[PDB]
Amino acid sequence: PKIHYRKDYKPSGFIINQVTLNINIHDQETIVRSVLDMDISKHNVGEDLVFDGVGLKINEISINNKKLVEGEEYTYDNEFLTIFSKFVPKSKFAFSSEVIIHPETNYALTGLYKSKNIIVSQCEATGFRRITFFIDRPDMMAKYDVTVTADKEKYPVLLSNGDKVNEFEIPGGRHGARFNDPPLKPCYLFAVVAGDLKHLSATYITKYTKKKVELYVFSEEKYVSKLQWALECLKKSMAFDEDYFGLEYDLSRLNLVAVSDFNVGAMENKGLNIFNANSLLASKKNSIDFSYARILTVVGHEYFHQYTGNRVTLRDWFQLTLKEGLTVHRENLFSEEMTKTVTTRLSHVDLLRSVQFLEDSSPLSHPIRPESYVSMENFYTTTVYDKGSEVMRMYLTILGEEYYKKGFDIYIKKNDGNTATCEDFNYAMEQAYKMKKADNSANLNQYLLWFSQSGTPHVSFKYNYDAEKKQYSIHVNQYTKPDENQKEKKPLFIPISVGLINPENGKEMISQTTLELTKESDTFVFNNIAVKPIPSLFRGFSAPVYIEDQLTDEERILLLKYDSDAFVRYNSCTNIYMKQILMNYNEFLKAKNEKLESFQLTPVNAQFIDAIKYLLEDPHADAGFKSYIVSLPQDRYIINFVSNLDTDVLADTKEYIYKQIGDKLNDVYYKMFKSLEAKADDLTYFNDESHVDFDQMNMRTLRNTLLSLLSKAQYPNILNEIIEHSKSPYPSNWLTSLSVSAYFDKYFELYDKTYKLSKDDELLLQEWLKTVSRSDRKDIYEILKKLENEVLKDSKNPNDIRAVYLPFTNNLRRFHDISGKGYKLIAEVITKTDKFNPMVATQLCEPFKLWNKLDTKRQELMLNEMNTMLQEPQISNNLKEYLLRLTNK
Ligand SMILES: [Mg+2]
Ligand SMILES: [Mg+2]
Ligand SMILES: [Zn+2]
Repeated sequence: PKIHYRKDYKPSGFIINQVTLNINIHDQETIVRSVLDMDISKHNVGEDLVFDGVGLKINEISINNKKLVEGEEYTYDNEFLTIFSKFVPKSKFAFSSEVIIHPETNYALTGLYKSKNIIVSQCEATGFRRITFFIDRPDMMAKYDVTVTADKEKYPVLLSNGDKVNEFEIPGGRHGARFNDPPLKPCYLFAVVAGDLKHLSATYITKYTKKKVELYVFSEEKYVSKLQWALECLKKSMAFDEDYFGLEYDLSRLNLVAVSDFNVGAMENKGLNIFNANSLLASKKNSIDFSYARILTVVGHEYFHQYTGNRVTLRDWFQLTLKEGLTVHRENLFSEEMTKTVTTRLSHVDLLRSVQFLEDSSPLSHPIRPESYVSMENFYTTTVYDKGSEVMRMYLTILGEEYYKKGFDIYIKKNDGNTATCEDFNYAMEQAYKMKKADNSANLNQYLLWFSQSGTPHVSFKYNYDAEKKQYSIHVNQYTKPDENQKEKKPLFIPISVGLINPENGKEMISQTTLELTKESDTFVFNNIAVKPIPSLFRGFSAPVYIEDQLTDEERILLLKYDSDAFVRYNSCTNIYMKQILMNYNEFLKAKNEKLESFQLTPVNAQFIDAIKYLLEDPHADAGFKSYIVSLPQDRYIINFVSNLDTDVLADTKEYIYKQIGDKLNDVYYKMFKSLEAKADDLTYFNDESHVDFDQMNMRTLRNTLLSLLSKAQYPNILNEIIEHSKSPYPSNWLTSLSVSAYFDKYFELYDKTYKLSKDDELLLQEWLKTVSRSDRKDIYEILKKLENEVLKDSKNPNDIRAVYLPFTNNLRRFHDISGKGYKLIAEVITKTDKFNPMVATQLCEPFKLWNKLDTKRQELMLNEMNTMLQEPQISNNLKEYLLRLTNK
């Protein structure tokens, strides 16, 4: 397998100026005719002309209308088309080809494929080469003129990039549409859609130029009514980019299209955004609450790419984080502003610290700009996206809003063209940094280490207070563990947003302060500090790091109750939980190892439990925040802090801790569950498709969290509440009723009831599948077999496969069953899936990412399954590369 190296970037010896496509869709095949108007670039050294072209069936190829002969003038090996240099012209020339492809049986969902009754493309990163021959790399900028023809009755709606400039009838019940898109673009932003699509539409009038923009949202006829929220989110997204960034949409039309079969959430093709239906379609009746934030987020994200990805392009794929980290950051800013809840930021931090931290301490650890790849598809990671976004967000923390907006505008103005690298963004931000610091000797050269250095920094603290001097010191240390990417780790530029809380009255003692840690260690001193403060460290989670606060649980409880910053409160709670988890874990483990007949456990801190009760009973406190405080930290967060983690021992630890807190607070939980009902479940706006209330949805989250806690505890008569909850109009409620009934003899009754409720909506059935999959059932293996035989079957829909299998892998007790049956089951699914969809097969490997962090026996069981998967004769390049890196081979 070819390994591509970052330091090897060289511009192409060729230029593609113009692409002219004719895509002719027929019943059994699609015919693709392409004329490339080409040139020789200044970097040309007389090399062969090599095009990317994967799985293409050649009918003919030509240079300047002269047919080329196979073997003599060219070879094709189903991956590269090589035209020998002596046959390549020395000035401007036309390359043309006609190939046959088969979207009907393209189950990998890359290139041109059929999703149900829709023909659709997916070209990022390297899928255009699956449609026709090309120098398939993002620095090859070209103009596109695309004609699509198809059966009119089957495919009445035809879409590509640019303006529809002609529509025509074709004999035999066919029709065509031509689309010209004069602005230059990379081929991964080419898109085509053909289907019987229904739409909603609106007009948006831009803020400054007052250009009218046509907004169209598309789906199959059955689900067209589920498009309204997406339309509202698009409007919101356009307004936000205008209001915050001063950026207007430049085209006269934007199309959003939902498809049922999609590898990821969506795709930002210019003017023609294509979406996983689960990230575009929603209704109050047929969607869970989560669909609303998911649509807002994904619609926002793809919209924001129009500048950060599309108008400013990548030079090469190693720069992925420059578009992805920057757009996730813009997306997160958008969502925070639209939702107006502190839980939006908390949820992003919750994702990074569980999922991405796991990745960064695993054998798959890479920097946000990697030095190499084999498979581009394996490159779209939580590190590149979510740590990338935290790195992009630190610019704004360091600069503040005014100067960040200056450096951003500098970046857009200097690179609106035009390809760019991560250094181009850093340069732009550095100019703002020079302006902010008021000296042109200031630089951000050390900041670049955030792009190149893998691993999570550990930031630890020590404190000194001198009562007579009124002088407070914070001593800070940073440390990143060596890994396979760097022997030596260097100190990073770490911004630490801090407050100092007066423990006597809970007040702020100092103004907003961001400590700039640029060394391995530093001491920050504060004068005129009247009383010994409690430090509020890394406000808003100001750097993507392990925080070691070295605070007592009493100090943490006081931050939890009194601090102004949502993250530090949440983190203080998290830290209290972690200390307890680690203590009880070691006590259980010692008992297990020593085969003790009797032993002790350290109870949960009583004042902590008292602080939880205080916050839950505070009517002015946020319901979403409340649901975090009653929940223990994620398993994938916990595992970063324990060597050779025994999953049964951890399951016993969590169980003990939840019972300790429930024994004190269950009456409080029950009272709140009941008192929240009216507002949480309010039906006033149920039939208003555009009325979305994130606070109310957080109240439902809280109620559903509490119901779960009460059902686990077998709170007296709680089954009555569960049964009533199943009668709710909200899917979040009635699907919660299913999962919490797991502990009761009424489970299969609610199984059948909720199935009947879900079965006639494709997306809702997938949510039902997730709920069953995640159900805390002792017969969960028999249940999964039932799902396979009765619901899933041989579906190749990634949403169906992911819904059945992934949530079950979060079942700590059962997925990690000591026989290895859970590991075996997932491995069988990966191998089966890899035959038709390597990308999704790789996604299904996520459970194994923590393999080497578990107890010796479980390490061995997982490793065996991965080596077995590796031994499969037909294994894809994508899966093979991933497992080889994961198993350190
Ligand atoms: Mg083929
Ligand atoms: Mg994407
Ligand atoms: Zn993106």
